[PDB]
Amino acid sequence: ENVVSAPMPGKVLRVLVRVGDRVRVGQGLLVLEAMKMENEIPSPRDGVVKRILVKEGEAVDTGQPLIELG
Repeated sequence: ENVVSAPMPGKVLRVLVRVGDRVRVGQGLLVLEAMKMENEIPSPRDGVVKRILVKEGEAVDTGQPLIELG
């Protein structure tokens, strides 16, 4: 069980998972608007989504917890 944090500042455009979802390493967890780019933030490992820490439309800062895996 670990925490996925924002790699840079940006706005959450969409959360691609729901609590309880099984995720694969490298699979997209959410999309972050930043570096004039749309960046798909991956899961660092296979696992289950335990908690979603941000909402779509919300601004986040570097290092901010976004998803907690079980």
